[PDB]
Amino acid sequence: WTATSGSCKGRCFELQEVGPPDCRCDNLCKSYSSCCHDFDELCLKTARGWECTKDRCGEVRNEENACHCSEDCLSRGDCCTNYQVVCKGESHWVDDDCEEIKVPECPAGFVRPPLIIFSVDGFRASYMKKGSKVMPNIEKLRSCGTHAPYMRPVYPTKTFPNLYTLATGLYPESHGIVGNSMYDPVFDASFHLRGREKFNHRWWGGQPLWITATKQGVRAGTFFWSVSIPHERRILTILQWLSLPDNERPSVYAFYSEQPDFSGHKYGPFGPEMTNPLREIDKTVGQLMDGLKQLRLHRCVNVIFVGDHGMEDVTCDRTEFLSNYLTNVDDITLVPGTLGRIRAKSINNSKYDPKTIIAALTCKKPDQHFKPYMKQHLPKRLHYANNRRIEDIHLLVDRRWHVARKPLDVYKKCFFQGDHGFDNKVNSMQTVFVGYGPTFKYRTKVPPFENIELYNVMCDLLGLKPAPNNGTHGSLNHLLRTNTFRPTMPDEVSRPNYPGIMYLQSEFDLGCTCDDKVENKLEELNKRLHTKGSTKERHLLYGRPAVLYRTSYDILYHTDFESGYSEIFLMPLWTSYTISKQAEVSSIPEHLTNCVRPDVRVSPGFSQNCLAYKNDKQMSYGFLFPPYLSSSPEAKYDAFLVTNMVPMYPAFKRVWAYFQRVLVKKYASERNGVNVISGPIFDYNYDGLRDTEDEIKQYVEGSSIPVPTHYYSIITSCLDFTQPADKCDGPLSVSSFILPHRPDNDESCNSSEDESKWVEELMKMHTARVRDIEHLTGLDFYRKTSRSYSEILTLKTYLHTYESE
Ligand SMILES: *[C@@H]1O[C@H](CO)[C@@H](O[C@@H]2O[C@H](CO)[C@@H](O[C@@H]3O[C@H](CO[C@H]4O[C@H](CO)[C@@H](O)[C@H](O[C@H]5O[C@H](CO)[C@@H](O)[C@H](O)[C@@H]5O[C@H]5O[C@H](CO)[C@@H](O)[C@H](O)[C@@H]5O)[C@@H]4O)[C@@H](O)[C@H](O[C@H]4O[C@H](CO)[C@@H](O)[C@H](O)[C@@H]4O[C@H]4O[C@H](CO)[C@@H](O)[C@H](O)[C@@H]4O)[C@@H]3O)[C@H](O)[C@H]2NC(C)=O)[C@H](O)[C@H]1NC(C)=O
Ligand SMILES: NS(=O)(=O)C1CCN(C(=O)N2CC3=C(CN(C(=O)c4cc(OCC5CCOCC5)nc(C5CC5)c4)C3)C2)CC1
Ligand SMILES: [Ca+2]
Ligand SMILES: [Ca+2]
Ligand SMILES: [Cl-]
Ligand SMILES: [K+]
Ligand code: NA
Ligand SMILES: [Zn+2]
Repeated sequence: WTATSGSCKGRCFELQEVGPPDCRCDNLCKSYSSCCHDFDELCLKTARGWECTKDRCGEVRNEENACHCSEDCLSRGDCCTNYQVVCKGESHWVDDDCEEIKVPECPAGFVRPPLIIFSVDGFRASYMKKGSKVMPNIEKLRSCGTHAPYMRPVYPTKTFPNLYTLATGLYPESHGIVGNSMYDPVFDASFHLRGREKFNHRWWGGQPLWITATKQGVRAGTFFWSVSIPHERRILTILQWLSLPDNERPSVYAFYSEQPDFSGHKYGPFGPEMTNPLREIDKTVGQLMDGLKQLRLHRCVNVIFVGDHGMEDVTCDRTEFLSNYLTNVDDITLVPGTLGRIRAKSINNSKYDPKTIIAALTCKKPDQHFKPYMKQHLPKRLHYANNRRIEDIHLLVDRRWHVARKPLDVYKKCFFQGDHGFDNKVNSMQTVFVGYGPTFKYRTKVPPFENIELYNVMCDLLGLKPAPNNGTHGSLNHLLRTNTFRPTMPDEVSRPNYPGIMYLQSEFDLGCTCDDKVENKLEELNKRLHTKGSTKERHLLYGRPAVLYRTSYDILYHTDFESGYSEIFLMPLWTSYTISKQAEVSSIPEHLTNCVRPDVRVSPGFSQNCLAYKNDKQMSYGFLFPPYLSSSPEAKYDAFLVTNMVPMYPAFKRVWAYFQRVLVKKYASERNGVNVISGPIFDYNYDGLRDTEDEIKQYVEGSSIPVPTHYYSIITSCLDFTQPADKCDGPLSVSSFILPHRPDNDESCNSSEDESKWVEELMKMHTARVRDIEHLTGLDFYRKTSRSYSEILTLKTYLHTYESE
């Protein structure tokens, strides 16, 4: 109920939302059917439009007008945005040369530069170049401010997940808005685009910027605008709020445009019909900037121009139907479109089986335009699993396609030519970032970054302490002239032991053998030296990783590699080695095929054993430092130490062997050497975070050897590839992966072929940030470089994406 008989007189676009049954006058009242009777008349005036003409200059104030051109309008804060241009001989903001904003130039009583966030739905990254002739205001902000060539959204690349990620710094799995449509089985309630359930607060986790601001005494403009409030009025309302007295005036504002998404869905991302919506957004930007210029705020306010996601060409004829794969198509509920989420139609159906649904959707047609995954097997870079609202069964749909249950869903609902939601590394999904103002840099290009990082920066721009989030605070310091956040490296929690030779061969009863019984003072001191770390500078280039949790581990040195060996997990947490451009690849000699050797520095009790692998008919083993890259015959024996062995499914050893035998050398040749750090990951509860021992669900049969869910590698080299990886004087270049450790290669439809036809494609799909590995391992990398810590944080958030330009 709403008693709509109250009045909006003197309350238009009030900042504090009044509670039912009282009638509302705020920018959302329309969306709740709660505005007072007179809200349109008083608060949504339209008379005479949005622009001053010559003939209105100096007019007698008429309060019916949408905006004013009378002499008192600047003091009332309600001139039309072009008033000064038309009536006072001023130039439009866009026509002014750009001049560096070295310090905030604010009117008296402004405590801090305000922040205005201007968000554009569906604004694909390539619009900045392809539309540049029709967006002069936006192009000025872009070239005069700080810009990225694109900004990576979160998955799924849908509207509400991305806008709420922008607001919170959180992955959708953590904030809870995991799609535009959701079912929460605990609530037993459904969230949709249409309707009232979406306003209930329980969907929305984390702490969005407007709450963070409010808790720390920074006032926030209401961020949300009912769809029928036209853009011109939104801008006028922001500018009016900016003329409030100091104690009432917000410090942070938001404007949201439904365009160009709205037209993009209808016409495709580059339809001829898209030029006008881009023009109209630019004109809105021009209004805001002219309006700030009038208020003398144009060299005071920080403006962010940001998109939620891009737009791809998609038509109804490019739809895959589940009825063409599943027999039981009426026993499921599909969340459809540019991703798929599947669950049982009825919780009372005990004949529901995810495994048979997955098998029926796996590599069934030669051109199949989607791939099924149990959510835990999705690429970890998507961070799309740890929420009860994300269904176990997921379909990653190819760009340009849709998935639907049955053909009738597509015509009893062609219409549309554009859509989004695909994998967040897809080029068409990338979106935009521009920062302009005193706090941002002047005429600065920055590398692409993820939208999860922006919450921290928005907090920095307002002097707020961010709530805990998925950004890496400091990784975007290079966007800012001032207000940088100066983080320190986390403290190492566990120090390593440095064991020497402590055990005789015969103390081990591991069931292993090796043909290594073959015998020199010249080289005897040399091998001693190598076991004490004489080559450690070559193989550990960026310092040892810091262990950020309480555990027992040993540093083990070798000629060709160094490791941090966990006495709790019975395997290395990390293994570090450098392969130069000139390194040679060799075979595993015939006599050493099954060689595994006790490590006389590590007790039998803290060692794996070969017997467990012999008896576990499913599980085999591999090595972290590859025997193929041994520097000499003698050094190769180090690679068969029991302390370098890790459990691997035979199916996964095909992937791993190819990586180690072929790809490491290829990367070293291409990048002028590489440093590799590899290791295991345990994430059985798929939360993105290092498992403790008591979370491990699988061991090598009959043993306490835990089975990794994933294996990682971090591959680092010199950005200036004229310098070799191991003598690099400047910035670094990195690529990394987190490969799922799976007992089959069902994910790779061409896995019956030679590894050269499918392994690298798998690896590319599972590309990762160093930061993703940090979360999953509790390790902290790049502790000892010559580079600034903020640059290193930037490096750690880098994602090598493998898309063309
Ligand atoms: C990305 O960044 C985010 C933010 O930093 C990271 O997420 C955090 O990670 C922490 C570790 O996983 C997690 O900490 C736990 O919080 C428990 C209480 O949390 C509530 O309070 C906070 C503060 O306001 C709030 O933010 C939480 O909000 C969640 O839940 C509501 C719904 O209830 C959602 O609306 C909201 O979106 C959010 O959901 C997300 O997180 C929850 C987990 O909280 C997931 O289940 C959801 O799927 C979704 O992803 C909460 O309202 C706290 O009680 C925990 O303590 C347990 O663990 C400690 C270990 O120190 C143990 O010693 C204790 O005994 C205790 O265990 C007891 O409870 C167990 C669970 O029932 C039980 O089994 C035991 O036997 C014990 O009885 C713990 O500290 C933190 O909440 C989230 N924060 C957010 C916002 O998600 C995220 O990790 C980052 N991602 C990556 C990849 O880095
Ligand atoms: N879903 S779809 O098919 O693509 C299509 C459906 C039709 N769609 C459509 O008509 N609309 C969608 C829509 C509106 C109005 N909205 C908001 O006002 C809003 C702005 C906003 O800002 C956050 C800022 C944070 C800082 O960083 C900047 C952002 N957060 C939200 C929610 C996340 C809380 C909403 C969202 C209308 C447009 C989208
Ligand atoms: Ca959107
Ligand atoms: Ca975990
Ligand atoms: Cl969705
Ligand atoms: K075995
Ligand atoms: Na296969
Ligand atoms: Zn859309």
